[PDB]
Amino acid sequence: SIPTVERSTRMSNPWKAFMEKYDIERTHSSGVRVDLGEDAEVENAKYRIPAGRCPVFGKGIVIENSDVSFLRPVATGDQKLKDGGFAFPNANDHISPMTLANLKERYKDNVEMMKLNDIALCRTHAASFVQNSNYRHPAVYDEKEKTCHMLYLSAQENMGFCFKPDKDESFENLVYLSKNVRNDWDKKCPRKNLGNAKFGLWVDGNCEEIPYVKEVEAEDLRECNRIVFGASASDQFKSKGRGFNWANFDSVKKKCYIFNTKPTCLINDKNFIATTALSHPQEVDLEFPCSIYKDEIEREIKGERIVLPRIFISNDKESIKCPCEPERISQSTCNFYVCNCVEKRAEIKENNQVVIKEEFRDYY
Repeated sequence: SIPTVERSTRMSNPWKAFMEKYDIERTHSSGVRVDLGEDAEVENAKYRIPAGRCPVFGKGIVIENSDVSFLRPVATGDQKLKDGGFAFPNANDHISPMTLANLKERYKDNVEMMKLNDIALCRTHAASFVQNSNYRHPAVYDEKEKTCHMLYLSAQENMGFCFKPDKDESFENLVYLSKNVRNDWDKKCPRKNLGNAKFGLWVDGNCEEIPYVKEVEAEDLRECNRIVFGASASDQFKSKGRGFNWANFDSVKKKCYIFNTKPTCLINDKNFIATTALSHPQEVDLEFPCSIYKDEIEREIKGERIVLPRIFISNDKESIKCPCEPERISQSTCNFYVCNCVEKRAEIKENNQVVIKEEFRDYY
């Protein structure tokens, strides 16, 4: 009979589906700055080759003391060595470079290949050239010129020839593509930076600051994005995508904060933009998913026994059923309120690990 309201003991995270694409270790799973994640036996010899499953936006190779773009064919037969780039040679063109039109005509009678997005079409094309080898060439797609370049050299860094991977304005429309990039990278992989947001850690019902980050000066989002790229998982020893892959850029204080633990939520903060090593150097989506908490609270609700979820933030402050006044979050563009005065069952300990508090370990 008696109608009741209580707080759930289930420890959830409403950000799980949204945040999967930012779990770089799981979704990309190889180096980002330098990706040599797979091994290949080219008949009797031994090679390392890019294996990452996500595209890397804006990445190119910088040839030290040179004016040749790495997108130029490799130096062919005779002719001065590295008077050229990294790309596939001459042949009779026919293979590389190839415009989107050219790729569309080549594969017009392929049903499945015709369904691919442009980046995925370029990727599929490059990875089709060898015969029982997993040695396949990486590609660079130029989104500006709508051109696919197969790369002949798969190495990315030779320093201390001489070259290194970087992100700069000249590479901004380039997408660097291992042979393993997901055809559905638009759903599974980072691209746009997230404005009005910073990365955080979900701690029993609210998204909290990551305590251990490295702070660096950065004038703008592009610089923050370049710095996190320089710091990110490097196979130059297989990283398996583990590294300083993520950064929060404070656009008011002009600081970049890089960290190496996957984020599990976002904090809504109007001063911040959240970026990764894989992400485009400039594109920003400003639309925070404001309804994320309210949707979860309302879904759990819809005499009665109401069990409220462990969600202590929302744009509907009464919905939380906070025992004190919820705090209005000044930096929120969603007008979030937070109930600080509730029992917490998890905490952040060193190395940014979220653990159940000692008091609560038995059960859980």
